[PDB]
Amino acid sequence: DKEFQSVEEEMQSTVREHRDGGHAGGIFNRYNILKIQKVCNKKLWERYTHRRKEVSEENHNHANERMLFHGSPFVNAIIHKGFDERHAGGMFGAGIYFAENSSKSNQYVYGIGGGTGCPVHKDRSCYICHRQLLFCRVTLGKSFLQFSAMKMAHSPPGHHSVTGRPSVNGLALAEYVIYRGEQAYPEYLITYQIMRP
Ligand SMILES: Nc1ccc2oc(=O)ccc2c1I
Ligand SMILES: [Zn+2]
Repeated sequence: DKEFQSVEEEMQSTVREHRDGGHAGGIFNRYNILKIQKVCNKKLWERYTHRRKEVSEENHNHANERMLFHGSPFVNAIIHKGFDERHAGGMFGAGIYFAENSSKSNQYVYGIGGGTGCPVHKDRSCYICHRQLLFCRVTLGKSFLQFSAMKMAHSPPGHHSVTGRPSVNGLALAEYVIYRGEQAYPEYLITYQIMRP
């Protein structure tokens, strides 16, 4: 399957060396991809496409959709109930955060800063336990570009998302923030392990 090889390639090629030396997400240069499942939730898909059409109409007939990663200990709840801003602290406030680098999303799979790592071994660098990440369709619409912390409750006026851009004093890598759960669809569920270098 070419569609699934495309997802594996995005997962592998977007890995970066992290500033925390692997503290949050573990030490690795690549993953062992175990499974890639396409999520088919009709109710969530229509909530997503309905919002996407509204955003496109408010953004010069352009949804500004991107495929982005999301790491969370609550992936199962997300694939069933969708993203939920009511469950959203954060550099850009009360939003739902996505990354274009899979290894950045991997830092959130076991909690903020990697939490205490895997449930079985309490290891943020566990090579044994299988992890899950989502590869999502995200509607950014008119995205507000920001470099420094800007604690928002909602998108800035006239905007549909916030894009955090890398800066000397700030972010190492980009991040994308939405403030309405219906602006993302959890399209692929990736089951994987981080691999020992
Ligand atoms: N602050 C922040 C930045 C990036 C993130 O990427 C994810 O995948 C999930 C959560 C997340 C968070 I909270
Ligand atoms: Zn483990």
